[PDB]
Amino acid sequence: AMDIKCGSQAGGKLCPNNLCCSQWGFCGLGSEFCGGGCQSGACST
Repeated sequence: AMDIKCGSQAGGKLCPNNLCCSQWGFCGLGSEFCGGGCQSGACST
């Protein structure tokens, strides 16, 4: 599956597209990526 990483896991790199960097460092959207612990991208906080 798609498994590109970013954030704390990548040592402070962003997603290539505007995706939410999850808790686990992977890019995506919705409550599973942006919903709490969102490191970079389309995050609320």
